[PDB]
Amino acid sequence: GSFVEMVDNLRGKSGQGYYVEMTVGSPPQTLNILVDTGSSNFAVGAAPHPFLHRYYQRQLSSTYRDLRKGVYVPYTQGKWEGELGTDLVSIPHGPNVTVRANIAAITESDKFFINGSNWEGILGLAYAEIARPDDSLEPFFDSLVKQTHVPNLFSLQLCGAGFPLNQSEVLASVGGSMIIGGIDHSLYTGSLWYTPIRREWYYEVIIVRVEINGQDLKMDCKEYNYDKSIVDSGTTNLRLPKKVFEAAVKSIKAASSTEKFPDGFWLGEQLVCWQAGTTPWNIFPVISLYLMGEVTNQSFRITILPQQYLRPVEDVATSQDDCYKFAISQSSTGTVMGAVIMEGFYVVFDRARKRIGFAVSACHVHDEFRTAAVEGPFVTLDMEDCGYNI
Ligand SMILES: CCCN(CCC)C(=O)c1cc(C)cc(C(=O)N[C@@H](Cc2cc(F)cc(F)c2)[C@H](O)[C@H]2C[C@@H](Cc3ccccc3)CCN2)c1
Repeated sequence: GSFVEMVDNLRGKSGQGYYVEMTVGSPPQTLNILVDTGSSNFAVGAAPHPFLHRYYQRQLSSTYRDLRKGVYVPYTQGKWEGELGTDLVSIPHGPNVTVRANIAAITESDKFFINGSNWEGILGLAYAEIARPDDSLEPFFDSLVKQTHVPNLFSLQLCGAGFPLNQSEVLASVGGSMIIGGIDHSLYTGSLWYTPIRREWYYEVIIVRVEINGQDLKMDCKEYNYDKSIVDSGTTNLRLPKKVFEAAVKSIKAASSTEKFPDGFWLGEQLVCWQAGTTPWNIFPVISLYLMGEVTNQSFRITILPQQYLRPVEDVATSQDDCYKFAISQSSTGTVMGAVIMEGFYVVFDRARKRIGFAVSACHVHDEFRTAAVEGPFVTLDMEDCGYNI
């Protein structure tokens, strides 16, 4: 591991998001910031809010510059409105550099901030094409690269605990690593496999085959990427296109048929509980997603365990049972490889080479009988036809 200063710099959990500490302004104002590969705006609370115990105070920064422009960002979830400006930004446990970046000062929000998440802003790591108001508002990472010698690459190790973290525990626990400008080899086991970034807007990829316990879901591969497939640390669940979700759930139910679960469970709404330590991991199937490789006609697969797709939650009675929610949801906007999927892997966002790498995470949760995997190569034909065109 060659980036010790950035190892273990993340905190949080899949259900509330993973955040990194950052400073804004002069003198520096410390804020916790949501790491989001699914959007492209850097924004921070800048006014009192019931869920914020701190916020960006522009009048206290000598380096604050007002852009005299409003900004509106609607996510799938919530939304916020703010005021554009620029200021000096640093990452304490990151590259030892300070850059001038665009910052949206959040003045109004709805269903955006999360009670108890301990974060006060968001770091959109995707491309300018999806930045608001438009692509002229340079994303933070683009600024970082243009202004310094930091390599145009970052990598994420999101670490799920495999069990519930109470409010005090989640504040003291290491939630992962964001390596800015490199790849730290102590964060994964095995080899890194790369899939092409199809287009530079979201981190878009192409899925070419899906298996549930080795059984081919057998859908036209174009269905898996309808209307796109993205890697998104800012969304908890693995979200699948309506038709794919319906097929996947039918197959996961069939594989786990020795136990009957209520419809509310499969809807990702209600928790299921087992007596302490008795969770029947073995009755649930592994899920394999095959991704386009960098070599013509070649693919590789990433395999996740139910320890990734079943999300640990505290029992509504705080008892001693081990409880979970089904972390796979239907989508109307394409496949979203969310945080619960990223928890099984070390993910390399290699912007410079327009590719995303996957390797088994040194912190993925598993059991003595099964482990997550990244395996290849597989001969796969016509993978370009798996991509959706509007
Ligand atoms: C329930 C609260 C959020 N949450 C738990 C904690 C992560 C989720 O699992 C979740 C669920 C759904 C259905 C959507 C999003 C969602 O919209 N996430 C976005 C980031 C986010 C995190 C939060 F923490 C609260 C929020 F407002 C928002 C992400 O950028 C998402 C936005 C999408 C819409 C978009 C497109 C282009 C540009 C901007 C936004 C595109 C895919 N990425 C997030």
